[PDB]
Amino acid sequence: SAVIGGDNEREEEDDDIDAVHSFEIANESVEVVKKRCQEIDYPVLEEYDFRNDHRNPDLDIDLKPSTQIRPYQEKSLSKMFGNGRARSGIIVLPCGAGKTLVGITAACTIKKSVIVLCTSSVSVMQWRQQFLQWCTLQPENCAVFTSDNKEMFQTESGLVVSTYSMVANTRNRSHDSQKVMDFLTGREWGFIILDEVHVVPAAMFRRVVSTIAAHAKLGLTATLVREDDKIGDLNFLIGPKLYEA
DNA sequence: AAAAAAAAAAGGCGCCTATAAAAGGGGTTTCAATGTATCTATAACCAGGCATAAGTACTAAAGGGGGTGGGG
Repeated sequence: SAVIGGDNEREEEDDDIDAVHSFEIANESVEVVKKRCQEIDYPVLEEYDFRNDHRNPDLDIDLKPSTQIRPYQEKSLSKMFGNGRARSGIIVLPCGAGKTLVGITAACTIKKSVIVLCTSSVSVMQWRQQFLQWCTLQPENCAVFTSDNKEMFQTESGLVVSTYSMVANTRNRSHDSQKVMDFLTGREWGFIILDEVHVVPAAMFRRVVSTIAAHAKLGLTATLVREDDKIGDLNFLIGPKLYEA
């Protein structure tokens, strides 16, 4: 019959298509970590029919802010555009560079429910303000999902902003990872933005990505490489540096 | 009994009241509205005392990752 997919606890069950992913011996079903949901894009451009039981995106309005981009910023964005993950991957730029502008552009371009993963709450507030262009921070179009408050909303530069996570009963999206597709989490959001992606390689934080169906992934950072060389894992989950300056 | 001083009283003198009508000047004495220093009720002033709200630093906690040294 028609192809179908569904999300189960940070994994994607698959039916009617052997080609798309990998088969599970234990239970005859194609199963994959949530991160490899993107192969579904194969059906998209193709306009191949499938049923998407897996993704539960928060409803997202088609954003149309106007974001001006200097030339280098456009170049990086375009590199990112090629795969929006393999090509998006991570963008490395100096602090002055205006990576956030690129992020904003991707969010506008993508216009899907988005999750931003940041280290601190302050950065979260900062991002939240920028998100205002799509709809002001006061606007519903922006939300914050953390221990303090849990709001699950759509698109923006990232409609949802959350932190990497901490250790506690309640924490950031890492804790939440099964619950809602983010850079961190399960099946709510299509785009995952990692501000300061270098943090992501933490053994725990990395799960945020794996557990995520979110096809598009962007990591922003001044310095990609880690002393630990943990940075290597990013390519699979997030992507490798498609652009650097 | 007498002389003496002190007292009340008389008679006389002068001026007052009410009557009258009608030509120019200067006097003192009392009373009018419009103002200083001091008073009143008001309005407004400081400094000092107590209660509520905002910001502080403080201690307070738990959660973890990474690197170096020692032992097998």
